[PDB]
Amino acid sequence: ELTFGGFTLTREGLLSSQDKEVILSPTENKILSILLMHPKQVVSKESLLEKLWENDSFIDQNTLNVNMTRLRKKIVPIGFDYIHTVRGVGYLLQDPN
Amino acid sequence: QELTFGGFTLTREGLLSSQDKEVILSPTENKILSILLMHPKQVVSKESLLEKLWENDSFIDQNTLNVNMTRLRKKIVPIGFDYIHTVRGVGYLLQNDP
Repeated sequence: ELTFGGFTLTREGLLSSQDKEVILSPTENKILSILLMHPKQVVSKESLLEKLWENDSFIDQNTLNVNMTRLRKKIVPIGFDYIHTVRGVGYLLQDPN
Repeated sequence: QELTFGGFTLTREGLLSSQDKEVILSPTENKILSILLMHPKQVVSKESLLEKLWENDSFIDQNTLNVNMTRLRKKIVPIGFDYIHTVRGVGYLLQNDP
């Protein structure tokens, strides 16, 4: 499993912490997985798309945009507010502490 | 992907796809179907399915299993995966497959 800040992501797409859970689609799962594998690193949109293709998610950039938005809307409510937008660059997974 | 049966493939992330159609399974639905896919053409009792779920990080009870099994079948039967058979009082059976 992938872990970050007390959250665990399972291969089937369960993200959980404490008594909180959300279920991620395969695309949402693969996006979050890539970020969890690169904590505290700025991941450009191009790099994220490349890594998705590496993992058999052959989506385009608008699909990536939509799924990133859906992902964040899903996981912020259970306390995973660690994905930051870097305007014009990409994303950064980082825990303020 | 890798588990496959009856023209369908199940990815680890929960995508069940045929040549024509696909559906996304919840983690519990994924685990249930995976257990049946790993025991094809075998009768799997409810007790056995439950313990195997409990041996793979699930925490549901029998009544929540029934709801999940109904929800699973309502997701996958419409895309042509009608291979889960109920055996009254016994359990479930995954089975040219008919």
